[PDB]
Amino acid sequence: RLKIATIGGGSSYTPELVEGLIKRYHELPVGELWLVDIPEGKEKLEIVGALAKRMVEKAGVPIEIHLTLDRRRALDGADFVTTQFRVGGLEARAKDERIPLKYGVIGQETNGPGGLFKGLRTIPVILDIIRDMEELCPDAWLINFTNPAGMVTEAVLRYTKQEKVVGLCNVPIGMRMGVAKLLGVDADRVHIDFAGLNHMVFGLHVYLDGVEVTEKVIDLVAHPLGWEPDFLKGLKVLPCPYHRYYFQTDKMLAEELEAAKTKGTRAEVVQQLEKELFELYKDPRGGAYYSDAACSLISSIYNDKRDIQPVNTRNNGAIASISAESAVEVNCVITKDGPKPIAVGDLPVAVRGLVQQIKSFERVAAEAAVTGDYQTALVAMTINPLVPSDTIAKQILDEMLEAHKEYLPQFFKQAK
Repeated sequence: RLKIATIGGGSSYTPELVEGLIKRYHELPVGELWLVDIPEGKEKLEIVGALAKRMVEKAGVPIEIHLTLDRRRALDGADFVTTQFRVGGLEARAKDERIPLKYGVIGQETNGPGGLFKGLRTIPVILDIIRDMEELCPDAWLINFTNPAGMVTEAVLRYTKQEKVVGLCNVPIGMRMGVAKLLGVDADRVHIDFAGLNHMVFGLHVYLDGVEVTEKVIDLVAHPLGWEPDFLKGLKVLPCPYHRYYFQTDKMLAEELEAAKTKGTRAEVVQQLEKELFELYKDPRGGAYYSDAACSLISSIYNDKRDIQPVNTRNNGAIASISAESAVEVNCVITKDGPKPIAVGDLPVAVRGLVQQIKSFERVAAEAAVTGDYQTALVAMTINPLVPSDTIAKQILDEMLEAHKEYLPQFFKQAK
């Protein structure tokens, strides 16, 4: 029987996870689910932890929900470890989204400066969790939701001996559901060869009942978002929503500026929503299907299903332009020995440059996250496609370094 530790127990999406485990309990004999968090979020943990208890006993499914702020207890003998935490909270995210806007640069949680700083905040903690796992549970799988999930995965591959790693993304499922709605068909009739990186993923080929309908779908997509039809038809593959930061950069910067000055940035909007939702969890959607994909992956691993899922894993040559050591997001066969990537060959020339830039970014950013080397951080910032110059790169870097002092132990060793 299985013990599953979830770091970031105090999260809004926690019910989605337990719901997932409830759905799959016949397949997944989860004996105990340990929900762990830190002192500064134990109200959120006890609120969602309690709903989780109602849900499982109401559904008559015998997972023991354990709540703790001591993750060594949760990790002790775990079979799977999931990460769904936010370092610095939504207030740290708000700084990521606001600071770069001043400079006329994209401010977003996983793209641009803010994705750099999210990585810098997150991976030190992931490196810590791995230190604990290489002892309390050296056999366990690390299943990472926590963002920049591609950069996170990269660091674990390069700076760690944890070969049992997978990164989840929710974009591929959104795209499958999108193309299906467009085609006016149930999603189980749609398959997509996904390839690229996390939040940097293309639909190279779309199939309907196993027969290729890519061109057909591309005609639909531009004609019923907001792609130039001839660009999309010229491209011959399906971009994900995150490609708008790179191919529609002016549009995304305008949205951000607008949001910042009206509704609030995404983190400020997410904050309002999160507050009026813990209040819902007090006594007896859209946003993310993350834990759905996590549950599918865990179940497939545990059961050796060998069904196909898009996940983040070690390339091992599935994409020729990407190092064998690096993380890619591709369709994989999910075995009990882990995800087995399906050969892609390489990305089309058209998009191969963009993915190589992001990879370059991911690799230099992940290095800076582990070393805390300032010059290295400045290079990461400067080479990012969304940063105009070295001058601006330094300005943002120095302001954000200072803004996130408390959450940057590799850069600031200080006070607690």
